[PDB]
Amino acid sequence: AHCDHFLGEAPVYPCKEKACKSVCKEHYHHACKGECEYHGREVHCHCYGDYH
Repeated sequence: AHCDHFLGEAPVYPCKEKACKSVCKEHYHHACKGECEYHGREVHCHCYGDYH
């Protein structure tokens, strides 16, 4: 169980760090952390969790 893995992405705009972490658990139930990062031009909510 490491939160060092990306599980996927969550569509969160505007992307708040805490909201991202929250929406990530909605999409990916085994997600623990979510963080907003800019990729390209838009901000993506990256869902961290343990991939199993």
